[PDB]
Amino acid sequence: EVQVVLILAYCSIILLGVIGNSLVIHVVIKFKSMRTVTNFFIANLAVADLLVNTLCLPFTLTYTLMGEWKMGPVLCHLVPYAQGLAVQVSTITLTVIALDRYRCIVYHLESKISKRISFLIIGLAWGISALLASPLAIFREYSLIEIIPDFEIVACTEKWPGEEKSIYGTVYSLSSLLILYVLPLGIISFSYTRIWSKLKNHVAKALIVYGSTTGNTEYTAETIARELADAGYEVDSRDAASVEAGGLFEGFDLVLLGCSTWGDDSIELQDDFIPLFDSLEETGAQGRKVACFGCGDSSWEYFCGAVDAIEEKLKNLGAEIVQDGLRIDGDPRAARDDIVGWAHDVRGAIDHYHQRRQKTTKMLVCVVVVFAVCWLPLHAFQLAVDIDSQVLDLKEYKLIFTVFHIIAMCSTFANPLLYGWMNSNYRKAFLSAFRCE
Ligand SMILES: CCN(CC)C(=O)[C@H](c1ccccc1)N1CCN(c2ccc(NC(=O)c3ccccc3-c3cccnc3)cc2F)CC1
Ligand SMILES: Cc1cc2nc3c(=O)[nH]c(=O)nc-3n(C[C@H](O)[C@H](O)[C@H](O)COP(=O)(O)O)c2cc1C
Repeated sequence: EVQVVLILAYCSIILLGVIGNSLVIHVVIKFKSMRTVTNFFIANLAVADLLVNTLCLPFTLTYTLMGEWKMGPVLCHLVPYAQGLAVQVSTITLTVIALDRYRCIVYHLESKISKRISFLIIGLAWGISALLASPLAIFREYSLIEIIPDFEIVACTEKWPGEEKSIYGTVYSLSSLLILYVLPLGIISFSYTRIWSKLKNHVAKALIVYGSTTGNTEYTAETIARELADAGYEVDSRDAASVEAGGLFEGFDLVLLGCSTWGDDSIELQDDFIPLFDSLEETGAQGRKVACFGCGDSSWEYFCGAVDAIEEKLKNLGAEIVQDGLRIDGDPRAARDDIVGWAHDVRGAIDHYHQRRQKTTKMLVCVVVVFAVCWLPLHAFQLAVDIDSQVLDLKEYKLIFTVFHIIAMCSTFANPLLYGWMNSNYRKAFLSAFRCE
């Protein structure tokens, strides 16, 4: 029985996709751990596929099983619009995800796009796509057709301006297939192809900038630097005395800033570091992974105060602090163990940002591949049987377009499963919501 095999094919999508896509909206909101720019697009994808599992797929089912459109004529226009609207916001949202990642990976940053521009791009996407899919809403027609003398039956189909003029309906079905399926899958493919080699054959680059008056922080910096070199980093030591602040951090995966503490009844930085601190906003620090060390003397009121001062400025500038600062007491040669320890801890933290990157990059690639393969049938169809215009095999054809349409609807419910399976901070977040309910 074909009607029942499509009964549960369409609703398990509805159910797998409402619960699935409701968890993604929820956890990105309830957990500040999860509020990132990438997850806001991921929740935007989720909100696009929720609009399809609850609005479209429910009324689609009943128009397929019964065969008669039993809802209003307003919905006959709106459900095809709400369906086209979703695939465009999805395609725009995935294309933004791929480019943003590519940009963070060349600038060696943890954010390029701000959390407040990301809301503005999410707006344009719904705005630009609500305009691009309005032909889907206007060129629908509500009227009667009787297959045989069944006394009530009404269908819902597309009607393009001419009585036999097919051209408006194909260029739309060719430009949109072009500008919104092979163009954005072209861009996405290009980005992840570059990103992938990048992530595979990169060497980490470290900048060490210290300020040192009698050589203690300088000795500490040489000691850090010998462990990061032994760890496969390409290390770059610069005395603060010899640099200028503009663009100083650009290109580096890791910046360590070392400074000794000075001053009289107040904290002062080491003297060569003052100009770098006064100009720290021109260095490229937002999104940059940093850490801080310094030499001090626990006799003083604020032991290694300069570290705190720098850590707070870097934090104000929106930099991503990666360890708590290292504060050496006395002669750093007598503290070599504490220093080499610290350096090993910084290295491990960088390995986790790098690993978190690879893991999330490969989940994002699975999402697009499961998107493009699932839309491949329907669009193959759409391209073929919109240059042909001869398909009266509708005992097969209508089934061909539905079973093709069911595949594409799997791109809705699939996304929460990939997150839970292939991303451990999602896995834990879903199970941390099903544990407070
Ligand atoms: C499934 C039930 N059935 C019959 C089996 C439907 O027809 C169901 C429907 C349900 C209830 C009432 C009326 C219609 N219809 C199912 C198809 N759909 C629809 C319409 C448009 C899009 N955008 C694209 O594909 C698309 C995506 C990216 C790039 C280009 C295109 C593109 C668009 C237009 C022409 N070229 C290419 C997707 C859609 F899914 C609207 C409702
Ligand atoms: C005048 C003066 C003020 C100092 N103030 C502090 C301080 O406030 N907090 C602190 O932890 N160490 C303080 N120190 C100790 C120095 O930070 C320490 O001697 C350090 O080793 C100098 O580092 P450097 O040789 O790399 O420049 C002060 C030292 C001097 C001479």
